[PDB]
Amino acid sequence: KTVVVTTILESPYVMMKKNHEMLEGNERYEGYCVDLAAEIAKHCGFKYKLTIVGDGKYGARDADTKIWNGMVGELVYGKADIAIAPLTITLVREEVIDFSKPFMSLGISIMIKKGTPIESAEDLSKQTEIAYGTLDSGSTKEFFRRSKIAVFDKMWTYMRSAEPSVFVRTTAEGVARVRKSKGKYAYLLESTMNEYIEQRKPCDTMKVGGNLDSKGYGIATPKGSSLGNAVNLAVLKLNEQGLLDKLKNKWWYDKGEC
Amino acid sequence: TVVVTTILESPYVMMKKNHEMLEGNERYEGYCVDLAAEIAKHCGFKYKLTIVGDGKYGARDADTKIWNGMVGELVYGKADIAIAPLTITLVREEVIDFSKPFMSLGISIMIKKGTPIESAEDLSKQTEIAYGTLDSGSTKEFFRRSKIAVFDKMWTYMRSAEPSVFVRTTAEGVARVRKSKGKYAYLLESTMNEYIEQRKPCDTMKVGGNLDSKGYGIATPKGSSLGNAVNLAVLKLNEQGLLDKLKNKWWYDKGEC
Ligand SMILES: CC(C)S(=O)(=O)N[C@H]1COC[C@H]1Oc1ccc(-c2ccc(C#N)s2)cc1
Ligand SMILES: N[C@@H](CCC(=O)O)C(=O)O
Ligand SMILES: N[C@@H](CCC(=O)O)C(=O)O
Ligand SMILES: [Zn+2]
Ligand SMILES: [Zn+2]
Ligand SMILES: [Zn+2]
Repeated sequence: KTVVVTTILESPYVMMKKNHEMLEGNERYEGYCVDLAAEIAKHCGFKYKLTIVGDGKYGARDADTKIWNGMVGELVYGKADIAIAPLTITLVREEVIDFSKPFMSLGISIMIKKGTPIESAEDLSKQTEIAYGTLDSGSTKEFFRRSKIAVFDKMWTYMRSAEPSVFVRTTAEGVARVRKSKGKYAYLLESTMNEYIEQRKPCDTMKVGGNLDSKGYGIATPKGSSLGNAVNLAVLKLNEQGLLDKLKNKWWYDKGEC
Repeated sequence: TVVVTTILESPYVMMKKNHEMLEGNERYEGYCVDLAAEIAKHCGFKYKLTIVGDGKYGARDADTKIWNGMVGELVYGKADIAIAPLTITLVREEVIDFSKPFMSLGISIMIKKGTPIESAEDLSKQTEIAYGTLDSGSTKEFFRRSKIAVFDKMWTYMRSAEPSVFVRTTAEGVARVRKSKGKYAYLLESTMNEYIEQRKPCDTMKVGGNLDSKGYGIATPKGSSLGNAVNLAVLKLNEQGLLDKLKNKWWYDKGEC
């Protein structure tokens, strides 16, 4: 049968082609995860359908209703067979879905508007003039929520009670907030997305300091799915054959504008 | 009692200065010694650290198809788990299970300071400076299997080089760089390279970018019940910042250069 692939509109992972309206099915999209999905399916020998996650979310469990939203929810509730997206491997998610070995490394990082007097998470935590936040329903927000590290707990105490909200609905909203806030907003996001934006016009943002953590994106499947084993072996093969390195260069650096 | 196979490789597992008056697990120290203690505490098991008998990581003999090293100890039922700088590879994942990686690394170049080499391309385009890798390891297999022009050229040279450019242990490779007056460069994992760069006599250096990007995983026999719990422990330890704390403790807080 045709494998239902859940994914998310996040640059440069998955984007609508400029002429998408004249195209059909998988042909409407382009990006790192579109190329990776095609390679995994070809190596595993399956037909697939890319579907954009209905709620536009990565995946979090609602504290009250206990329902998973986002791509994680699409896998948990049987709406999709596999997630091929910049989906972070986390302990809470691994308890409900399976992940392949990581296909890409990343860490939480700081995005500033160029010229902002901030060099680290410690600098953000020790001041009040520059506001800062994260994506409202992903792994970055959960990292701060759960952190027992002094600087990060201090950052979370501030973010959770900041008014108006420092949290954003999408990466693009966070980026637009940095760009329009004249250096008064810094955005906390994954190093991969931060490095991509730093290489795009208007070239007015920058990644500053080291990463706050070290983790990876994994291809996700429903718990105990038969696809899990084959997909993990495909990620290992593609890494060893240099495909993953070739795709990162194609989507980040080969088409850099700065 | 869980039998843990591991390897004497700095700063992962090392005999303590006073090992002779110490017994069992207490004889050893290092990143993987601290990691084994953390995993066992979180998973609730007793364990015995045992050093791999042949001193190898693990490769399959082309003729007999027999696995050696820590991989072989798991395959043949001699050990329950491997907690070591054991590279996750496709050929190994076909015979043993690996947790998600607990540490990242790439193949890198070690030179004696002042050696006129900046990259793998520089090594491949000359003959004055010899270069090699560790035997029965994933670095050697990377060059053996590579279809990338520079790396295939490097392998063609290394496989036929006389005298041999390959070494039995990392320490032998490091000692060869140090004694060869800049005429030998060693190809090894960035983790081991960065550790040696921070140790006396401070005469080596990591040069250029990494040739690949991969990780070390905790390994168990295929279908072992321990695999699931150990993978969850690695994810928890990463999230708590314990993996970062151990890397800092063993590499940079213990810096001599
Ligand atoms: C054999 C490979 C498929 S792999 O599983 O090693 N993944 C590689 C594919 O691209 C790059 C690398 O991704 C990684 C992504 C994340 C990590 C980390 C784990 C724990 C950390 C800490 N603290 S950082 C390692 C490797
Ligand atoms: N990759 C993240 C989304 C982005 C973020 O949280 O910064 C996730 O899987 O939740
Ligand atoms: N970590 C490697 C050994 C070192 C090397 O090959 O450079 C392995 O697991 O085989
Ligand atoms: Zn392919
Ligand atoms: Zn602990
Ligand atoms: Zn033989």
